Amino acid sequence: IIIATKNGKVRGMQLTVFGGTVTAFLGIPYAQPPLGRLRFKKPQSLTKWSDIWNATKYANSCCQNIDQSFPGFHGSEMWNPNTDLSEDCLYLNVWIPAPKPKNATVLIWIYGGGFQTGTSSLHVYDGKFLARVERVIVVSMNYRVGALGFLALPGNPEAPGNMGLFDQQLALQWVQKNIAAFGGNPKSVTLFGESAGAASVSLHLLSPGSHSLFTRAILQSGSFNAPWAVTSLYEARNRTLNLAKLTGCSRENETEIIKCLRNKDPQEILLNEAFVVPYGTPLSVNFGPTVDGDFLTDMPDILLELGQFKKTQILVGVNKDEGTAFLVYGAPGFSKDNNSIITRKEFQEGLKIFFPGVSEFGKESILFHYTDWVDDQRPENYREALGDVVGDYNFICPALEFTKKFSEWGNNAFFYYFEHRSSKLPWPEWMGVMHGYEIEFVFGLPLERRDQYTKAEEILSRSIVKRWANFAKYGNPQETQNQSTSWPVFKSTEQKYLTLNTESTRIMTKLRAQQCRFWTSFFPKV
Ligand SMILES: *[C@@H]1O[C@H](CO[C@@H]2O[C@@H](C)[C@@H](O)[C@@H](O)[C@@H]2O)[C@@H](O[C@@H]2O[C@H](CO)[C@@H](O)[C@H](O)[C@H]2NC(C)=O)[C@H](O)[C@H]1NC(C)=O
Ligand SMILES: *[C@@H]1O[C@H](CO[C@@H]2O[C@@H](C)[C@@H](O)[C@@H](O)[C@@H]2O)[C@@H](O)[C@H](O)[C@H]1NC(C)=O
Ligand SMILES: *[C@@H]1O[C@H](CO[C@@H]2O[C@@H](C)[C@@H](O)[C@@H](O)[C@@H]2O)[C@@H](O)[C@H](O)[C@H]1NC(C)=O
Ligand SMILES: *[C@@H]1O[C@H](CO[C@@H]2O[C@@H](C)[C@@H](O)[C@@H](O)[C@@H]2O)[C@@H](O)[C@H](O)[C@H]1NC(C)=O
Ligand SMILES: CN(CCC1CCCCCC1)Cc1c[nH]c2c(O)cccc12
Ligand SMILES: *[C@@H]1O[C@H](CO)[C@@H](O)[C@H](O)[C@H]1NC(C)=O
Ligand SMILES: *[C@@H]1O[C@H](CO)[C@@H](O)[C@H](O)[C@H]1NC(C)=O
Ligand SMILES: [Cl-]
Ligand SMILES: [Cl-]
Ligand SMILES: [Cl-]
Ligand SMILES: [Cl-]
Ligand SMILES: [Cl-]
Ligand SMILES: [Cl-]
Ligand SMILES: [Cl-]
Ligand code: NA
Repeated sequence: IIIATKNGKVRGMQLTVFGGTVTAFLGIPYAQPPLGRLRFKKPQSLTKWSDIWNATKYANSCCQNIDQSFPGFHGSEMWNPNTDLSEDCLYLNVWIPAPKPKNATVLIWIYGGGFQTGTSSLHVYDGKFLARVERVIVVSMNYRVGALGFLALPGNPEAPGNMGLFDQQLALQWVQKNIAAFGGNPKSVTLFGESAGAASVSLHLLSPGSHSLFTRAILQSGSFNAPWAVTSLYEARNRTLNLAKLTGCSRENETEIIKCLRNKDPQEILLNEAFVVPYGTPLSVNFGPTVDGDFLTDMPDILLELGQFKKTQILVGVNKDEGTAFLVYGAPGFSKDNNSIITRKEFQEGLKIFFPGVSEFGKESILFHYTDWVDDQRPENYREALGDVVGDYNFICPALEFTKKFSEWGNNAFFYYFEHRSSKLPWPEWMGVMHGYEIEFVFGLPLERRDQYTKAEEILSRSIVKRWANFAKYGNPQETQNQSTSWPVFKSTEQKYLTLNTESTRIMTKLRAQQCRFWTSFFPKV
């Protein structure tokens, strides 16, 4: 029940899972609380304690603005924090199998939320099923988000940027120093995340200071090269200065600005965070990762292209309808409560919402490539095209480009295309296989037979859980016992990928080849 860590004893709690037991340690602190003069700084290491820390409930989530677009609707509120918001939020969770393992592989989850939101205590990130079913140890941490985690005066140590990434890193360090006392193997750690968590995982592959802190990596619906994932140093500075203007903290001495922002209440910072972008999008990342010369020594496109990353195996994938969720957060004619048949004019309006800084020719070129169809009279033509535009540009084509570039340096990569819509999905049918709704299958919630998932969904989750655990333990995401389809390595020539669904997994080639030729070759020129 009690485990001695290098900073003090911690007490866990026993959970009953599927007729067995998991030991959960919820809310272990891993840094000094970043309060007062510590706000906006890199996380500081933690002073030893003498008593028994009680890790028996999720800790505070980090300060963040909540989605209030659909009050009372589980489809959006299931992503909102479920613990008190607080700056005192640098805590992590550990699920270990019972009986205690001897040298268990470790899975470390990094949640998404656009680097502005998210928390490890969400129900769909409960690691007790993975620890129980596959006997891995599951670790998850809270890391600072928004301005509090990513405000950047690049080069200034009072606000250097990338603080939430350093929070994540300090938790990986905690696993290296402490997980053996929990029965874990520090030499067998796989990071996984979804995104912004996936984008975070891909940047740990790029950061030399994280290379010794993990073994393998899983990227669900995200990578750093996605257009929403990294802020240029230019916007980063202009966004810091805008927040100072909005808070009345405009000073000349850039350090006096940060001091002024340290005496503001978190709410004042949070409510001003929204309007710092001039023209935002539903996918806007207001304060995100930047090139800081510390965590990220150069522009990450350059690092990827020139092979400057940890050589290891990766598992990468995307969902069939990544873009649809975002259409009801601003695109005209769209609504979760009707079938969202939009016209050509509404589609053109929609592009202006998702490509605010792009020229007319750039938007016309998107329209040209996505509006040549079979039957012109199909009324959902424009509705589906906009979803595909948003999904291809923001998720599928960057993930494929990341995987191609990464595998070109000799490493084994595995790519999946998730295409099962959960039977319990509270969002409407036109949105299909949405962004975020593979997570519950990865974490094995449909293994709980009391949860109104179908039988085929329990099977699919069981297969996915085994593949993910085999990738983490062995670098190879196979399900070897129940004669599953073999998952081939993704090569830059053949570009084979595996489809995940309840009616036969299939090997396919060259996902969205024609669309991604537009987004990766043409569109960055505009
Ligand atoms: C789908 O609904 C949208 C959103 O309208 C709101 O939600 C509905 C469920 C209903 O309660 C409406 O009364 C609400 O206003 C509709 O979008 C509106 O469309 C009209 C006419 O096209 C336009 O004047 C409004 O500005 C739109 N409002 C928006 C975009 O917020 C849309 O027409 C509906 N689609 C279908 C096929 O019925
Ligand atoms: C830390 O926890 C100690 C143990 O309390 C336990 O809690 C209940 C729910 C049962 O599980 C039972 O085993 C114990 O009573 C406390 O005695 C101690 O006060 C706690 N310390 C702090 C600071 O909360
Ligand atoms: C625990 O296991 C260690 C070896 O781990 C294995 O090798 C590394 C390189 C990874 O590929 C990982 O996935 C493997 O599981 C041993 O060196 C170590 O001595 C073991 N310690 C104990 C206490 O059993
Ligand atoms: C594999 O399947 C188990 C039950 O299926 C039965 O056993 C397999 C070996 C086949 O013979 C099949 O025809 C049988 O119906 C599940 O209990 C188990 O969880 C499955 N494992 C995975 C990893 O999916
Ligand atoms: C980015 N959206 C995420 C919501 C969905 C929920 C279900 C699918 C899976 C998770 C993502 C919300 C949002 C944050 N900021 C916004 C902004 O500025 C304008 C408009 C919208 C937003
Ligand atoms: C940030 O950029 C916008 C857009 O050009 C500009 O209007 C604004 O002045 C900039 N912020 C500052 C503090 O200059
Ligand atoms: C601003 O920061 C501190 C003030 O406490 C000090 O280094 C100095 O007065 C200022 N530095 C510059 C470069 O203006
Ligand atoms: Cl201060
Ligand atoms: Cl909950
Ligand atoms: Cl089994
Ligand atoms: Cl498809
Ligand atoms: Cl299956
Ligand atoms: Cl082919
Ligand atoms: Cl395709
Ligand atoms: Na397709």
